Amino acid sequence: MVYDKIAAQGEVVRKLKAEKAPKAKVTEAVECLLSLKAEYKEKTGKEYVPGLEHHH
Repeated sequence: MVYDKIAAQGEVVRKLKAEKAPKAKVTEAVECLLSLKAEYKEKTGKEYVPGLEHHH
């Protein structure tokens, strides 16, 4: 029950927006979250759910 790249940079932005960062980067990660998760879909979450994944 783990997700590499998707979590990898997923948290990167999560930390950025937490410590106050640019939206451009936060959304950038949001994408890697939706994109990477789609690549992931191994056998745990299927299109893993990181945190943002294009959160509104």
